[PDB]
Amino acid sequence: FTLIELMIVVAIIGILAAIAIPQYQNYVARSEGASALATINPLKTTVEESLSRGIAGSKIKIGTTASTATETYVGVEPDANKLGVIAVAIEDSGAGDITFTFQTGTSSPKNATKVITLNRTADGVWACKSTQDPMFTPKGCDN
Amino acid sequence: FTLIELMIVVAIIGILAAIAIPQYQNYVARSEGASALATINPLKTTVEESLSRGIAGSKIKIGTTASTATETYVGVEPDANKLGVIAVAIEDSGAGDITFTFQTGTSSPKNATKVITLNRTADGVWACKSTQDPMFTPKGCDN
Amino acid sequence: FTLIELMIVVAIIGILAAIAIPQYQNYVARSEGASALATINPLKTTVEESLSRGIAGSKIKIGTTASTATETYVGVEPDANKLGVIAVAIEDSGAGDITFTFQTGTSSPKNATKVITLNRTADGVWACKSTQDPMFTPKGCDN
Amino acid sequence: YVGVEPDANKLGVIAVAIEDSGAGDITFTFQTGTSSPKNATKVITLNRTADGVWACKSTQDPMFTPKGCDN
Repeated sequence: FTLIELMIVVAIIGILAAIAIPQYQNYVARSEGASALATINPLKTTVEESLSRGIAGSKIKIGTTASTATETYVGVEPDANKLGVIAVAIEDSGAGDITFTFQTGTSSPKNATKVITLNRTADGVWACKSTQDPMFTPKGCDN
Repeated sequence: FTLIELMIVVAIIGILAAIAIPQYQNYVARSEGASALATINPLKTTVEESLSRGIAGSKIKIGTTASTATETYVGVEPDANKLGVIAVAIEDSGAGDITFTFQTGTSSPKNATKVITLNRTADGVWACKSTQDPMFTPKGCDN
Repeated sequence: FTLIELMIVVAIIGILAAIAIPQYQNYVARSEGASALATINPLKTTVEESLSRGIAGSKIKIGTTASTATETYVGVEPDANKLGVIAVAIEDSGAGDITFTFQTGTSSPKNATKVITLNRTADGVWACKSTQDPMFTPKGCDN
Repeated sequence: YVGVEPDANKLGVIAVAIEDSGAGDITFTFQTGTSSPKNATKVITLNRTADGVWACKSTQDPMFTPKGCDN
């Protein structure tokens, strides 16, 4: 062994120890929101079916407790998605809101304690809102 | 040659022979599970299609033996993924379970002999479970 | 200067001239295959899109000659990767094969003149094969 | 099979024995017929825990132990 090889190796080590690293948080922050809505959107179909068939609101709940000719139970647990929690509460007058609240022990720091919501007016119009940042909100709701 | 250069080279060799090395097993242990579910999830689409079209269960199998107007064969071999083996067995009553068992001759030591499963209730609800550690289980199932 | 220092230096030189060197060929032989498949896998998406949209096979080629409403040209040159050459030839009946042939003037000696292939059956099943050694074949194909 | 003989280095002998559970230890034992008197019959070792942590130890004197292990 000589000093030339060792010095060249030391120099190449320092050269390699210079690669830059860009940001990688917005990607996950957007992927979380792209999944939350994709998971909590289909419930509108069951809500509309239950409201148009004949049964009134309130009885519409979540979980996995079978179904009957009076109450409706969509086949998803309130904590099926480990990213957050889902909550539904349809009033007797048809108006209601299905909300998804991000959990702090699973979701990302930016999307922590944030809430998305889909509301149904009394006449029968579906709107949606969220509390996340503008760049992280999906391309289907406001803020 | 002198003793100064040789001693400096020997000292620099010992200095370089001190770089620490962190852990690198959890990465592969999690990547294996992230691929297992991603590979064995899409079969639910074919299962639901076969159960809703008209054909009964049981006949639903795996492999590559073409298809007809009675039996269904999803286009994947039982050992397509070298990490483990897939097994499906839908009962005549619709209830069934698609399982993925990790092999010992390919999978990692931690994820060896572990089994993931996706079950379909009689009424028509999809659940999933696994036997891996909590930190290695994907963010879509329990333990 | 004395003889003690010179003899000690000569002895330390011989001592240092005894470091062993392990093998380092399998690493590159496996890295080449890990890159070949990673580069030539995504073409299946474009193949399936072109076969399901409406246009027939044959017209599907490679290079960079723009696109139109009849022919498809995936944005990669036949020699984009300097490790080998890519070749696609989809038949009119949908069946085809995308192959990657390693070049002798760039690839390693072990992975020289070897060929990987991804075939599409007539019914619509994707299989893959290779001609490399068992230990160098990726964990997604046979031999 | 790593491409090195168990006695490639004439200063000592190498020994590896990885258990089925992943835990193992790679050791280097200095020989008396080649190594120096001070570094005679001494053993260096690199151990791998079950979870996956690499540690190293030696039995040489403090001043002779390299700057990457304990004693």
